[PDB]
Amino acid sequence: IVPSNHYGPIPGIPVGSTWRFRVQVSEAGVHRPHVGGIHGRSNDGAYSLVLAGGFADEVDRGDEFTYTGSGSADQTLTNMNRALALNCDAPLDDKIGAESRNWRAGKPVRVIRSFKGRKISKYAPEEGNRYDGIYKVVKYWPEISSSHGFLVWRYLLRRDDVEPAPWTSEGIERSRRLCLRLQYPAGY
Amino acid sequence: IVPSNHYGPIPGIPVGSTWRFRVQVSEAGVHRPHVGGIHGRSNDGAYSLVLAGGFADEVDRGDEFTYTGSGGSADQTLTNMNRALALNCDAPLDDKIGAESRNWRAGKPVRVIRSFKGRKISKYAPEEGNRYDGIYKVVKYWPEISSSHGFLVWRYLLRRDDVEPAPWTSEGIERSRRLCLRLQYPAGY
DNA sequence: CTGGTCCGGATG
DNA sequence: CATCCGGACCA
Repeated sequence: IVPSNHYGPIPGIPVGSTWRFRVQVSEAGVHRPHVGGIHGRSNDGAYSLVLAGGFADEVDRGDEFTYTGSGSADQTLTNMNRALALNCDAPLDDKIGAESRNWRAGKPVRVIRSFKGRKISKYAPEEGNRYDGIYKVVKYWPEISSSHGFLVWRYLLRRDDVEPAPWTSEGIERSRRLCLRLQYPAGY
Repeated sequence: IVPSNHYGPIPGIPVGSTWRFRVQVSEAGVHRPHVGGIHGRSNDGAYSLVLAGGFADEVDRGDEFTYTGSGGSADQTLTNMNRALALNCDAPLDDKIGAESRNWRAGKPVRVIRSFKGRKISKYAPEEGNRYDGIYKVVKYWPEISSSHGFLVWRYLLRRDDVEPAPWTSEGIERSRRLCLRLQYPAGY
C-alpha cells in the first residue's frame, strides 16, 4: 500500500489506467473517496481530484483545466477547498484567492478524468475513470458561478508530469504498449 | 408538507382526489416517485403505490387486489422497493417463499393510487388521471412465475382498511360529489 | 463530481 | 410500437 496522505503518483499505476467505477479508483489508492471530488487534508494539502463534469462552467484544455470546489449557498475556502488551495505556491488567501509565484513549486495533485466529464470536456475518456497524471495549482479565486449563480471557489490546474498525457500520440502509444484496458470489478 | 417517509393519508388530500399527471400526485405528497410504482425504503416500509396496469396478470376486486414488484427481464428479487412493501406485512420477512400476515390489519398502511392506465386490467380504475383510493394493507406476498411475462415476480395481496369510503361505492361517490372533487390539471394546461 | 432504479409523457 | 428526455429517490 501507500499512506492515505501520499503526494504524487501511486506506485504501479501508470497514466492511462482506467477503471469502470469510483470504488475501483479508491481501492487502487489513486483517489480514496468513493464520492467526493477532492481528496485532501485542510491543513496539509490535496492529494487527488476527479473531473466528472459536475460544474457546467468548467473548462478543460488537457494541459490546463479549471476546477471547482465544493460546499445552493456560497462556498468557502474550508475543508477540501482549503486543502487544494494549499497546494498552490502562494500564501493562503480565503478572501480573494492567490496566484502562484512559481507554479511548478506547488504540491502535486493526481488527476482522474471521468467519462461523465464529456459533459464539458473533450479530453475526458469515453468510459470509466482514467488516471491522467500530475497537475499543480497555478491559482485559485472566488467567483459567481455562471451556470449556478452562487459563489464558488475555482482553481486553475496545469499538468506537470514526466508521464505523457493519455490523449497525445505518445500517451496513446504507451497505453497500447502497456495493454491498458478498462478494468471492471471481478465478475462485473 | 409531510416528511417523505410519512405513513398513512396525506393531510388535506381526501380519497377520490384525482390528478391528470403523475408529477402532480408527487407534488401533493401522495406518491413521491415520478415514475416508479412503489415508494418506500427497504429497511423501513412502503408508503404508497400506483396501480397502472403494467402487469397483465394482476387482478383487482376494489376491496382487494394483487400487485407486482419491480426490478423485473430477469427474475425479480425481494430487494429495494419490493422488500420495502413486504416489510409492511405483519409477518417475518421471507425472501425465499414470502409470508402471510398473522393479523393483516396490524400491517403498515399503504396509500394506493389507481391510474386510468389501470383500465387495461381493472374495472375500478378511474376513466381519467390518477385517483387516490385510500389506505390498504399487505395481507401476504409470495414469489411466482408471471403468467403473462414468464419470469419470476414478487406478488402482493393488498386489502383495504380505511375509514374514508372507497371512491366507487355509493357513499364514496356522494362524498366526491359533496366535496366537489374534480380532475386536476397543472396550472395553465 | 455515486450508481442503481424506475406502473412517464410526448412524439410520430 | 420505438425512441427520447429527463428527474427524483434511495442504497
